[PDB]
Amino acid sequence: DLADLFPGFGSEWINTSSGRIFARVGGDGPPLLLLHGFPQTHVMWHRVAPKLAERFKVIVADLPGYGWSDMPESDEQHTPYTKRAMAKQLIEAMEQLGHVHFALAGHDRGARVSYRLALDSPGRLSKLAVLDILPTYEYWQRMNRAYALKIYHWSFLAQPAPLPENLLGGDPDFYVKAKLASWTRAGDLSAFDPRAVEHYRIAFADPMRRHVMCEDYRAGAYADFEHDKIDVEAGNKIPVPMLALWGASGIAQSAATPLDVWRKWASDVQGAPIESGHFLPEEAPDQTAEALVRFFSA
Amino acid sequence: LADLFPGFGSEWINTSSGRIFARVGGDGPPLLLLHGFPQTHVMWHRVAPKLAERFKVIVADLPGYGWSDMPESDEQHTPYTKRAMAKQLIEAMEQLGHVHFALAGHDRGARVSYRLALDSPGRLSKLAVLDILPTYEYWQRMNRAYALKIYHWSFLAQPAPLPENLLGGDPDFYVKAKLASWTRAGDLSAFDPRAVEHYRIAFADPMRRHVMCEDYRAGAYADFEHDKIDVEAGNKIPVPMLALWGASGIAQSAATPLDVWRKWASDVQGAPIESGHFLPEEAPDQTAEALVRFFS
Repeated sequence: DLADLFPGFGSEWINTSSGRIFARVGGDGPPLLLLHGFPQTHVMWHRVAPKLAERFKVIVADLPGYGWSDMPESDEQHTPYTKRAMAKQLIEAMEQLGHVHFALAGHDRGARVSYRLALDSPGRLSKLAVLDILPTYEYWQRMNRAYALKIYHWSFLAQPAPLPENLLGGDPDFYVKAKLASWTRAGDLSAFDPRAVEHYRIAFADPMRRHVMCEDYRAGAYADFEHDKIDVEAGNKIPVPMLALWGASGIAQSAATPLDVWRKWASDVQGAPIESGHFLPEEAPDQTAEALVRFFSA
Repeated sequence: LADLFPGFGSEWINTSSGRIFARVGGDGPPLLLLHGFPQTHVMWHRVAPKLAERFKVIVADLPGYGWSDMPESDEQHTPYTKRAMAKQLIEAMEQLGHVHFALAGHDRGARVSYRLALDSPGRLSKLAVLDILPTYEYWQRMNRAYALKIYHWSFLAQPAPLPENLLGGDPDFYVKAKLASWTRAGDLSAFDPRAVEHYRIAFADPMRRHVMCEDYRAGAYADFEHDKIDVEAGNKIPVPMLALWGASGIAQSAATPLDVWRKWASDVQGAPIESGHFLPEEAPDQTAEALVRFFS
């Protein structure tokens, strides 16, 4: 009873070696892959992907393990939910469609996959936009009292299983709603289309989906940080022209000035704040869409 | 619920903020023992009888914990700040005629204890803190490693009712998880099952969990600000003090505890105990030994 929020978009179940990636696919022109983050699914793009689809073949995919994508079984190192792995799996998915070179915009966890993709396999990306993130390394390196309080869930969801899972399972609805709400500008759910919230809530209702989210966060604390650490200590920069968009009241701007940070990671980065909380494409769809269209159309 | 303090009486000590529950036994100089999170006074059940051979031992539930009353909190978590708990415990000791006493605290109770020593050092003959560094030091050393290790310092201090609602998701699991994961063994085998039942029952009460959260909210806000002012004015604890910490405890995950405490205390003695976080229960003999030696 989940709404179809991408009227006119097709649906694809893309097989990869790590499981099927679900995607809505619409538009035509150059391929643009949109990746959501937590605690969301591909439908968070539903307000901007139509605009995007006027100019691009828009592929709106659920991350590995999220939404209707399959859930690779994780391991002690949370390997399939490391951004490196997810990027490789999304690269595979895109190859299934014939897209070996594509534009990529990610938000939140999807943005982490995206900049990791761009570090690991920059030849896959024409351009990269990341929405309301700094690299995982930067969040962890900026993890002082103020920021540990702000993004407590980085520590909490990365606790060994089954601790987050057990607590999240008592009232999953509360938690997904709380995160959605608290990272918006308003502090409530009013930015979101209720039909979109239903998608998030239903995804969150599945204990396996929750586990995957924790795995994602577990990777975010461990391997993802390690991978980032290697690159930043090696001076490895993303060579792909990139856009860093962040919400003026989003999470990234709370750790540090986002463009300063990103210029350390990317040799060709432009940046813009958007008056918005974390959920740029739902809180600020027009502004987001326009920034992405302008960037990817250059 | 077992009586783990045979021969101790049980007193309800009135204060202006509510009743403090305490087991009291022994005779001789008063020694107040304060537990921490997520426990209650019975955490002292293995060490208290040895202390009671030489001291009047008051084994108190912190304000809001165990069987002590829960003062209503406020937007600043005032009653659950260590300053406010210290004040309430001083008042409770005064009700017993104890205006000058020895104090040992573990975890949250040790935070009350050193804040007590900073605020009202005339109240204390000697002080022992078990497996803590000052709250300021945990937050100042906040980084990736410590954020993951003491994630609950950020989690429990999130605004209500988020931790409350989460904790309510599986309270029996959480408290056993807290207890197990901070031990050397990594399971509950160091605890007396009857003590665990005490811990489980207190944590089963949502209002009790709320207070624990209020304590941690205090830990993140007011307690840190109070500590900062002492750091920034150079105030040191002038009370002879013993810092004990588990070789695999929380305190040493942040820094070398004795060198930390030397910054906070003029007269600090220190020793690592072969244990995780729950010194009196994992390492009852070594812990009691050190406390007796120190306080006598």
